[PDB]
Amino acid sequence: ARVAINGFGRIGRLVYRIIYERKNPDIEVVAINDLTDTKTLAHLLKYDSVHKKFPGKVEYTENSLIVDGKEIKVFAEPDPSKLPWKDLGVDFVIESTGVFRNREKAELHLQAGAKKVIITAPAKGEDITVVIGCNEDQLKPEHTIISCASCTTNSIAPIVKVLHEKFGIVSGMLTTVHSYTNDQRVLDLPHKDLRRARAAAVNIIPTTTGAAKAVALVVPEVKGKLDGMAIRVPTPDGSITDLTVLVEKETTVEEVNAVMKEATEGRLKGIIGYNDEPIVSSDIIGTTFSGIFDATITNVIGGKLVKVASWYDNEYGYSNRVVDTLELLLKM
Amino acid sequence: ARVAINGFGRIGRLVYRIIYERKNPDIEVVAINDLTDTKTLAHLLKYDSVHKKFPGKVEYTENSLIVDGKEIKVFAEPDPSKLPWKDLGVDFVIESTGVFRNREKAELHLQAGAKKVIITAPAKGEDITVVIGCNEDQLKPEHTIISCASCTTNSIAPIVKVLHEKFGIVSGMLTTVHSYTNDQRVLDLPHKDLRRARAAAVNIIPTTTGAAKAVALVVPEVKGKLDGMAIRVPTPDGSITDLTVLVEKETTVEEVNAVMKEATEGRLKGIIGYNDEPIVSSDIIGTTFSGIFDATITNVIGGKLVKVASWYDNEYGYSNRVVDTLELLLKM
Amino acid sequence: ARVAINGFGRIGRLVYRIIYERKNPDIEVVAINDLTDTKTLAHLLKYDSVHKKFPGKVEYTENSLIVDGKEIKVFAEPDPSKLPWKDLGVDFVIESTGVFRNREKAELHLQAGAKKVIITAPAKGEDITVVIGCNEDQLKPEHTIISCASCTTNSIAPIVKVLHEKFGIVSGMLTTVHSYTNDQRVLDLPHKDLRRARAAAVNIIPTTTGAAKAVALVVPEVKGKLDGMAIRVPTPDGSITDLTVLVEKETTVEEVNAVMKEATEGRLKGIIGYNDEPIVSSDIIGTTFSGIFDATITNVIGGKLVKVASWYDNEYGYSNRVVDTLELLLKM
Amino acid sequence: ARVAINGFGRIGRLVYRIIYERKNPDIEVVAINDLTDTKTLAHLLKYDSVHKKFPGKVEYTENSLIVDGKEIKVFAEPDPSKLPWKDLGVDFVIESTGVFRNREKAELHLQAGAKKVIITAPAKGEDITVVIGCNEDQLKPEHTIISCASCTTNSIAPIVKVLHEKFGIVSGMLTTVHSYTNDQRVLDLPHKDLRRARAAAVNIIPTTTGAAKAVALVVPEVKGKLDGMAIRVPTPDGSITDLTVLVEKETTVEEVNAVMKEATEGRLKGIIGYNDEPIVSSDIIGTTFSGIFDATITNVIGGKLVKVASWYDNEYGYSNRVVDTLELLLKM
Ligand SMILES: NC(=O)c1ccc[n+]([C@@H]2O[C@H](COP(=O)([O-])OP(=O)(O)OC[C@H]3O[C@@H](n4cnc5c(N)ncnc54)[C@H](O)[C@@H]3O)[C@@H](O)[C@H]2O)c1
Ligand SMILES: NC(=O)c1ccc[n+]([C@@H]2O[C@H](COP(=O)([O-])OP(=O)(O)OC[C@H]3O[C@@H](n4cnc5c(N)ncnc54)[C@H](O)[C@@H]3O)[C@@H](O)[C@H]2O)c1
Ligand SMILES: NC(=O)c1ccc[n+]([C@@H]2O[C@H](COP(=O)([O-])OP(=O)(O)OC[C@H]3O[C@@H](n4cnc5c(N)ncnc54)[C@H](O)[C@@H]3O)[C@@H](O)[C@H]2O)c1
Ligand SMILES: NC(=O)c1ccc[n+]([C@@H]2O[C@H](COP(=O)([O-])OP(=O)(O)OC[C@H]3O[C@@H](n4cnc5c(N)ncnc54)[C@H](O)[C@@H]3O)[C@@H](O)[C@H]2O)c1
Repeated sequence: ARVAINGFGRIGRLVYRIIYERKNPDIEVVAINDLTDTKTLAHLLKYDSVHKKFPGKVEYTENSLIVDGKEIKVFAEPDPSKLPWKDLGVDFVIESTGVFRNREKAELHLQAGAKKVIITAPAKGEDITVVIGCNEDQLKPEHTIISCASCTTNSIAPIVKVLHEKFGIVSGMLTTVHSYTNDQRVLDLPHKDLRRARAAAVNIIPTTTGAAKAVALVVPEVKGKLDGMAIRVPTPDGSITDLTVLVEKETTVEEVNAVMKEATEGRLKGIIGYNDEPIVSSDIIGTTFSGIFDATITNVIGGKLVKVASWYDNEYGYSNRVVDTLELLLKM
Repeated sequence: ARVAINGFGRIGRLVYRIIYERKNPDIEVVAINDLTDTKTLAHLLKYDSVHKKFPGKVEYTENSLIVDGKEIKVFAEPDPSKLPWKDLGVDFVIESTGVFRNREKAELHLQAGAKKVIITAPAKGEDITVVIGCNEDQLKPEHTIISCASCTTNSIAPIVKVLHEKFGIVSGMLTTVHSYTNDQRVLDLPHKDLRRARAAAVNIIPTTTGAAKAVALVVPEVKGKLDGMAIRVPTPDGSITDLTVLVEKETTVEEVNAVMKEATEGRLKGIIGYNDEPIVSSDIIGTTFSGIFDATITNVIGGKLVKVASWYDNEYGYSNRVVDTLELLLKM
Repeated sequence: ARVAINGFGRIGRLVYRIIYERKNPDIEVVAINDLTDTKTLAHLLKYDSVHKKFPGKVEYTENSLIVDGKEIKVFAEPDPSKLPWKDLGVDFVIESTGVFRNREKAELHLQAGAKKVIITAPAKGEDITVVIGCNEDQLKPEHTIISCASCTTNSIAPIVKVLHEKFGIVSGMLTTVHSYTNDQRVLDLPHKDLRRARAAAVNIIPTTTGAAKAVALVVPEVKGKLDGMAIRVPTPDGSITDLTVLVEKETTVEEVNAVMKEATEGRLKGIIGYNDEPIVSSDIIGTTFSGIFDATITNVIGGKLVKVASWYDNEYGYSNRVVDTLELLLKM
Repeated sequence: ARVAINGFGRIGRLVYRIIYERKNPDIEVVAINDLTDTKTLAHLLKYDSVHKKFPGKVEYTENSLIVDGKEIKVFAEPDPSKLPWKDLGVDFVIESTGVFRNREKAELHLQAGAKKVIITAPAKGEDITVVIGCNEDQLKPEHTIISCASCTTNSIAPIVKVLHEKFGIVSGMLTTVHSYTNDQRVLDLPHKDLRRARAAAVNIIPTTTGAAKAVALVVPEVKGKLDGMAIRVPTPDGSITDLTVLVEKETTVEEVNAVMKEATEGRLKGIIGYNDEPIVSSDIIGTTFSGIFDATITNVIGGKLVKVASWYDNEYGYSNRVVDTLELLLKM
């Protein structure tokens, strides 16, 4: 399968690295599109402020990138419809710019010639939002516009599902203490959200989270029961979802932790990790899990109010899931 | 009343500034004790990384500080019992070192000659823990060892009280996204708490909060119902308490916000502020409130699960309360 | 005189706050143009992450800001030629967008009807670059497109003049340890400068400084003898210029300091401050000086190689100079 | 040879991790002494905020660390004279506590039974200060109390030697933009140095550097010609030395670079690296070099005033040199 990445930013670049690291024979990234030159994309791929140096040899010509001797065409076409997908024989497009999340816009890749599109964020009018650990068995070959939801949703949806199935979720609220992203501002600058307009590394910033409504999409049984928010803090990568749910059946920290441990060893293996050590955010950077269930934080008040917490590398854990979904598509 | 400050650190210094700013005729700070020289204390009082320059003229001799022409004796006596309180005619001592929180240790000031001691943190074996907005009408002249609780407790106890009185609190959990303090570490260094041992400005650090058990002390009706934790983040000052409570009577965001607004205008006036603007942490630095109720964050799920959030300048808001308590003592 | 501010960003906003504080009757700010709406501009004017809350009352309508009952029209015109300067009766325009630095662009404001334009950055094709303390006396009424140079130039040029005057300059190099700005990035993102493309708050970033060339524009005598670079670091505001200069006359630390103190009490009074206390960056935020000579850093080796440093609030010290220049055009 | 590490801090821990990575058979680390317990030392060895997880398996008993099945005894003896070096058969001790820098203190390890002591900082009364790339050939078997100087000295001294060699040095000044360290403070707290007393992560802090004097210890020829200072900034690791030097011979940027590249491919191979890409601090974390010559910063004005810069991972580049010195004593 020939793959194309639209938007070689934080997610687009890490998705490429992961693909390069996996060495899957059936996945060939043939093109990369952004709004800049090959020199700049080469440099940004090579050096990373959070994730260290790219393992491979990176070179560039005026029109392409050369990674370990393989040439990848680079374009700077802000309009997806102008992209030579059809000509390049492009099968799947990873939509990671952040601006083409509506079905109408994403559809432009299919018009330009690609078969399926994966939007690396919550979407509007998509065929399906797939969160591995929740509903990847609903994906069908007829789905062309696919969404992988947000990082916070992947960090907690699989956990919400097991808690619901074991104790029954009545009401619930999550708060994600999240690192800043390129959607924020260095210093106070205009932005649609007046809080995200404020200096990123200087403030504790309450704002919104895609997880709020996305979880109900993958775990329908919980629709209308959960809500949430985000508090962006001065860390460049690494987050933690703090979930408080009112459950139906009585429990204990001991039991909640045991069911989770079971899950991470089984159905959730490699998706949700299990931790019982006093770790901090810098310790989870580079992990591939969608979330790491922190057993040292589990708490129950009155047998029914329970707090559970999930750590996650918002950039890396998520990109891994994007590549998994891409592999899912190789099976149809 | 002649007052003495033991521990001229972040809290000790701000308490002095506030006292200096209030210009209360009946409060004379006659001594300051620490573990350093007058030159260093003079400099630290004068320049502050978070709160700006001290308004007054500060000078120093080998044995004292001279603020606007008034001399304040300075000692470097690590043992409170050796302090010349009796001789100096010291009435009230502000215990702000952080190491004399047990009744036995605090009692040393009374042995050295002072009448009453105010511990600026949760205490052990104290006569009374007073949180203004919750139980300042329990303070009696027979109380010599007084505690003002922690900053997080003052940020939320007054709010917890009104919520309980209006809707009835069943179960509840709070999480405080808190700035780092001098109890943490610049870079990974030994500490009793393995998470607080980690680099302060580089990590999202879950840890403990004094508010967890201190709230039940001032609002007895809620004993055994609330629990909580802290997540220290890379900001030098400014915090927010995120409380999620299961309430008895059905409500709405509209109602919860209205009762709070009423309170801030009444009984809680000047203690708990009310906000409905999209502010961030840097905007609350320098406020005197114990907490600022953020109306833009209030949320209710299923008429009974409610989230309320309180902002606070953990250094300044709290020191103001310490001075208020000191004034309370002038009335007996 | 009627004034308009083009680009209500960090500088644009600070210039206005200063104009408002000075209460100069001969200055009426009648228009403000940016690229966003009034609600956003009102919120950004009211709250600041570094400089705290605006002293006045701020309201807004669909097309104007109302500060203390006075109305300022607000436009969102990215093309200066389409601005109604002629109709608004705009005499002077403060060009602080950062994108209209060459004469061809700056002129669009004149074409639109304004009389004089002050660019808050180095320019190309300007009639004069004026650095108060260096060449303000070269300002002629015929000057129509004026530049105030950059903040680093203003922090060190007046000092360079004096030093050259007293000991004669042979060669010199300056390095400014500079707070980050909005020209930088939150996380690794494309930028012309590949170093400024990197995560601003987590890297020590070598880059360029507009003072490398501009110093000679205002102190012609040192033309071809200086050069410099910048090192952007993780602070939101506050910078320091480290100048190492090879002088002609034999000196001593004492004489350089004495010569500078002399200057700051006379000719450079209110422009360059004098310091001899061990202060750090947070201590100089809010200062009106262009630079604060730090006597504690002065060093001379071989009686001829001298080091001097100048602290400065890159946003606020500079904006005061922008407003000073504006006041100069008032007497013409 | 049996080795003991006194002070398992940033350097102590890194020196050990390197020893462990090199797998040198002639080096057996048999003891580790600090001021805390095994559980804390084990946790701090395992997780690192800057350098990531330890590669091996770490366990602990009440009095020892067990790494990959090997046991290291752990002591908590603040007085080196009371350490059982004689009984443990300790040949060499790595003195990394930062408090036993003078000969009188360092000797307590010899009194306790060790043969040779390597201090990881500038010292007083040492037999020799050795900077590999400068004077390692002056190390004699008779040397018993050795110093590896400071990280800044190691980053620039080898370069100073070469430059002096090729163009002759007349005068020079260095300024290192340095990451903060554990000698600093989280928030304003007493310290000998009134500037280092300030909040480490929120200020640009001028302070001292051990390279101001030490460079001459290893390059005697430049004795009395250099001086320097430090500027501590809000980064956890990564530093850069900015050297402005007045040379004797007329040069050009090209020749200085060529001369340095030459050196790094030969004599300084593996000690000083060569760089010509636009890298930032985060890019040099994890490097083994003492300094990385940055060709993109080299500048010469007047054919004689030259600027050169050297990047370095102050913790890790230095520790590799500490272990290299240790390996040198092996051939004696
Ligand atoms: N950063 C995270 O933690 C994270 C995690 C999960 C999902 N996401 C989502 O993935 C998407 C990408 O976010 P990011 O953090 O990588 O952002 P980013 O801003 O670093 O990357 C956006 C990239 O796309 C490019 N781009 C923008 N418009 C373009 C256009 N019209 N055509 C082609 N290229 C264009 C930009 O130049 C940039 O390089 C967003 O929707 C985001 O919400 C981000
Ligand atoms: N910082 C906050 O947000 C905050 C808020 C509320 C309460 N508190 C509490 O107030 C107390 C002080 O904390 P802080 O943040 O001001 O800390 P700090 O570490 O800045 O201040 C402690 C000061 O006391 C001095 N000291 C320590 N031991 C001494 C001794 N034996 N005798 C005399 N002086 C000694 C230290 O030199 C230092 O100057 C702590 O219990 C803390 O928990 C802190
Ligand atoms: N920040 C400092 O320390 C500093 C100091 C001295 C000078 N300057 C200079 O001042 C200028 C502005 O700097 P800043 O730091 O305030 O930047 P900034 O990005 O905060 O502000 C730029 C503002 O102008 C607006 N703008 C951009 N394009 C526009 C257009 N076409 N029409 C109208 N408005 C538009 C943007 O929305 C933004 O609000 C730059 O030239 C900069 O080099 C900055
Ligand atoms: N951090 C760097 O970049 C760097 C680089 C080169 C050299 N150094 C030098 O290395 C030394 C250690 O520096 P660090 O940054 O690792 O500091 P640090 O504070 O992390 O480590 C010091 C360690 O030694 C322990 N210690 C203190 N007193 C002790 C005693 N009496 N007995 C036994 N152990 C004790 C402390 O518990 C701590 O773990 C200092 O001299 C420093 O100047 C630091």
